[PDB]
Amino acid sequence: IEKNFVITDPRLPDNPIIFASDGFLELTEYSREEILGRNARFLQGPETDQATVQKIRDAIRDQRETTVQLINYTKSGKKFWNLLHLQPVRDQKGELQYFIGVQLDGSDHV
Ligand SMILES: Cc1cc2nc3c(=O)[nH]c(=O)nc-3n(C[C@H](O)[C@H](O)[C@H](O)COP(=O)(O)O)c2cc1C
Repeated sequence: IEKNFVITDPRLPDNPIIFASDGFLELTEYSREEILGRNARFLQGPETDQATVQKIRDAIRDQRETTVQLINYTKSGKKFWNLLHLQPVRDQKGELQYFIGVQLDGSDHV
């Protein structure tokens, strides 16, 4: 059902994006080559609430699922409310392997 998402590898320095879906590319206006290997915080900007960023950081540290809403920015500077859902992905041994993040732009752009 989920069309905008990325997968990150927390076993690599700074938990970089290793896969971005076409929907994510379309939402954010970036090309794959522009975002593969980067941490997803490039979506954040001036009006992104630091309290919420902290909550994300905590859930990642604790390796648990969370959902937050925060201001993000497309490549051209456009703001949207991202309802962001994060899910840890463990391997067959129960060791953290990836995180999946699903982005939903809850902003009516009519
Ligand atoms: C899988 C995944 C997807 C993420 N997607 C977003 C996102 O869409 N927008 C956003 O602002 N942060 C996103 N983040 C959060 C940032 O990557 C980072 O974890 C957050 O800013 C907290 O860490 P920091 O204080 O080092 O910046 C995502 C994190 C993960 C693991």
